[PDB]
Amino acid sequence: FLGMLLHGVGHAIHGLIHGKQNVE
Repeated sequence: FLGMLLHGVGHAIHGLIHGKQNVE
Protein backbone atom coordinates (compact mmCIF):
# COMPACT_ATOMS: atom_id res chain seq x y z
CA PHE A 1 0.00 0.00 0.00
CA LEU A 2 3.03 2.35 -0.29
CA GLY A 3 1.82 3.69 -3.67
CA MET A 4 -1.80 4.09 -2.47
CA LEU A 5 -0.67 5.99 0.66
CA LEU A 6 1.53 8.27 -1.50
CA HIS A 7 -1.46 9.24 -3.72
CA GLY A 8 -3.62 10.27 -0.73
CA VAL A 9 -0.86 12.30 1.01
CA GLY A 10 0.15 13.96 -2.29
CA HIS A 11 -3.43 15.23 -2.79
CA ALA A 12 -3.65 16.68 0.76
CA ILE A 13 -0.39 18.66 0.39
CA HIS A 14 -1.25 19.77 -3.18
CA GLY A 15 -4.91 20.60 -2.40
CA LEU A 16 -4.22 22.38 0.92
CA ILE A 17 -1.28 24.43 -0.46
CA HIS A 18 -3.19 25.32 -3.67
CA GLY A 19 -6.52 25.68 -1.77
CA LYS A 20 -5.70 29.35 -1.01
CA GLN A 21 -4.27 31.83 -3.56
CA ASN A 22 -0.54 32.52 -3.04
CA VAL A 23 -0.23 36.17 -1.95
CA GLU A 24 3.11 37.94 -1.26
